[PDB]
Amino acid sequence: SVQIVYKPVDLSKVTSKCGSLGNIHHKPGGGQVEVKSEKLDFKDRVQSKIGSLDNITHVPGGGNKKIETHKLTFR
Amino acid sequence: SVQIVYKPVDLSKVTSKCGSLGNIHHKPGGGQVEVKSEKLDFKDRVQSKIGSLDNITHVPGGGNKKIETHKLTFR
Amino acid sequence: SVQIVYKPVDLSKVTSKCGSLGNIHHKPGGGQVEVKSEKLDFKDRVQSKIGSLDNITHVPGGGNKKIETHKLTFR
Amino acid sequence: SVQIVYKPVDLSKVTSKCGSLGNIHHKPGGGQVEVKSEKLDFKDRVQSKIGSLDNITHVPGGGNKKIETHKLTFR
Amino acid sequence: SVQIVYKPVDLSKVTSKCGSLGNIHHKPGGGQVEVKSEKLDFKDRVQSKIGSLDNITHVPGGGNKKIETHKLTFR
Amino acid sequence: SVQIVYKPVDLSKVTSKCGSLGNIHHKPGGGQVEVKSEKLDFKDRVQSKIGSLDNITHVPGGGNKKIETHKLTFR
Repeated sequence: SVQIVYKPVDLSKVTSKCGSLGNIHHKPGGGQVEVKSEKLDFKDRVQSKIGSLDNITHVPGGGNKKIETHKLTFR
Repeated sequence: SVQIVYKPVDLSKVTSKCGSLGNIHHKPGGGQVEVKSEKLDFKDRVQSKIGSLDNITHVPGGGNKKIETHKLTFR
Repeated sequence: SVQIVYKPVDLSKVTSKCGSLGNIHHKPGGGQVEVKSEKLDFKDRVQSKIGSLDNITHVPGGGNKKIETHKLTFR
Repeated sequence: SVQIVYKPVDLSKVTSKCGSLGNIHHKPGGGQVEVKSEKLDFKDRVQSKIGSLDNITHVPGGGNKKIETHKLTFR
Repeated sequence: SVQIVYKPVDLSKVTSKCGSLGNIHHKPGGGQVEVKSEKLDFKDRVQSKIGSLDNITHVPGGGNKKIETHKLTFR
Repeated sequence: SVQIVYKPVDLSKVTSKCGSLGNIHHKPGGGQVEVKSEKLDFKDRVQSKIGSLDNITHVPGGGNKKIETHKLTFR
């Protein structure tokens, strides 16, 4: 005479809040930007960004991972 | 006479909130941007961005992954 | 005469709050920016950023991971 | 052999006479008002009132509150 | 053999007379008001009131509160 | 053999007279008011009031509070 009852329960929340969240930027103001260049020389890849006000968010991460396993065996 | 009951339960939430969320940009203002260039020389790939106000979000990540396994065996 | 009852329960919160969260940037102001360049020379990759006010967030991390295992055995 | 008699009595006035009451503004006079404006400039919310005579009442308060409880309990 | 008689009595008046009461403003007079403005500049919320005679009452308070409790208990 | 008689009595007045009461402003007179402004500059919240005669009352307080409790107990 044998009886087995297996009833594991899971409610575990897995959460990631990555980047810029809930922030308040009330009335920000970028000032005047002047850029001047003369007779410059470049012999490889040039990368440039110019701007009075910039707001950047970048998230290569934040990815959640969950692994689980339920096993039972008899004789 | 043998009895087995297997009834695992799962309600586990997996959540990712990646990037820019719930932010408030109340009345932001970009200032004047002036760019001037004369007699420049470039001998490879040029990449350029110019703008009074910029807002950028980039999320290569944030991807959730879940693995699960339910196994039973008898004799 | 044998009876087994297996009923583990889980409500565990796993949480990451990575980056900029809940901040208040009330009326910030970037000053005037003037950049001048003459007769410069470059022989490798040039990278440049210019701006009166910048706000950057970058999150390669913050990714949660959960591993779990439930095992039972009889004879 | 037990007797209880329970007969609390209440006549308590709870009263508020808030704001402006019983006042006598006998023959008041507002004088001449002149407002002159030239070349003004406004860049967020403007609120304005102009008048020779103003007579104002404002009552966020005055709110009466009562809580009471009669209880009895036996064995 | 027990007898109990419970007959508390209350006539307590709770009264608030908050603000302007019974005042007599016999023949008051506001004089001439002249306002002049030239080339003014405003960059945030502006609030303005102008007037020869003002009579203002404001009552956020005065709210009465009463809590009471009658209890009896036996064995 | 036991007898109890409970008969507390209350006639307590709780009174607040907050603000301006019974005043007589017999024939008051505001003088001439001249306001002049030129080339002013504002970068913050501006609040302004101008007037020949002002009569102001403000009452955040004056709120009465009463707590009472009648309790009896046996064995």
